[PDB]
Amino acid sequence: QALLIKVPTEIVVKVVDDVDVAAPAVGQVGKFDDELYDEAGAQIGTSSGNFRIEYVRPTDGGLLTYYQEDITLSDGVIHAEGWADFNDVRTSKWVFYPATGVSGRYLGLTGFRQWRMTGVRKSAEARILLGE
Amino acid sequence: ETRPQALLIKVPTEIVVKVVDDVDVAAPAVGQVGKFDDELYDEAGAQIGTSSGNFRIEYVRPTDGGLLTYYQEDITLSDGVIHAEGWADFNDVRTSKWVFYPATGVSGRYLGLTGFRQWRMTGVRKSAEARILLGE
Ligand SMILES: C=C1OC(=O)C(C(=O)[C@H](C)C[C@H](C)C(=O)/C=C\CCCCC)=C1OC
Ligand SMILES: C=C1OC(=O)C(C(=O)[C@H](C)C[C@H](C)C(=O)/C=C\CCCCC)=C1OC
Repeated sequence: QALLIKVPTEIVVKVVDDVDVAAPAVGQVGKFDDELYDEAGAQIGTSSGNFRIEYVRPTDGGLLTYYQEDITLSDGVIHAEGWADFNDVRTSKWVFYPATGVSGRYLGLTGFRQWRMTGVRKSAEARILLGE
Repeated sequence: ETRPQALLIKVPTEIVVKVVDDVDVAAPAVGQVGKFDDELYDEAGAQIGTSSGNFRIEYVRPTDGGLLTYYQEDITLSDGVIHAEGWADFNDVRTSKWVFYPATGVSGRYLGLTGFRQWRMTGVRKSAEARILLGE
């Protein structure tokens, strides 16, 4: 009924970007490819995605970025896309956005992709929380 | 099950029992607000809780003209309280699409759980469908 996939290690195996991490700006973009590891560190899949910093939120100066990604797990695909504050990304805080099970065991399931950067341009901790 | 890792609460009928608002649903604008009181029902038509909440339309997103709206509510289920708050696009609210924002268990069964509150309007100023999805 409800499923939690905890991913303590997510590795960024390639990223192409013109993001200035110390000073991000609207218009900056990234395309990335990740590998995902379970709680005892075997491979559970890959993600491929991109993002774009889109606007400055006037309430807090947030640098609102749109992410879109396909997470190919070993027992089904999951699509995730939505908004994140890049000021949270770069200060190692958690972000999240909707995820939709696209096939396999994940057919029918919807919920949320969560992650926090543990290593600039290199690693993240992630969760995938799903229900039916 | 003891100490589930993940937990889904399905709310197929959420009735808005009381709403006070100055929102023009046909042409919404920044500064408009509502306060709402809801009753939550399971698949069997039993009442599982209530919600007390408010919202404010805060800003216009330059991307798409989205009307970004900040929600906040206290959801009292019969077995504990969940707080939830965050951003939703009022264009989605009014065209009956799903919206969501973070949720945090505050007491009872939900203490120490976090996840998301999600809902879709099924009738403006009348009713919605909803899900609370939590993890530990
Ligand atoms: C899922 C990721 O969301 C990210 O933002 C990110 C990145 O690494 C960017 C592609 C590079 C950019 C310069 C950056 O933000 C760097 C640090 C974040 C590290 C990982 C965060 C998940 C992602 O993975 C590639
Ligand atoms: C879960 C709800 O979150 C809402 O925003 C809402 C409402 O009904 C508003 C309080 C009134 C506003 C004028 C409106 O848009 C009315 C309907 C929205 C969708 C229908 C119910 C979700 C909620 O329930 C009270």
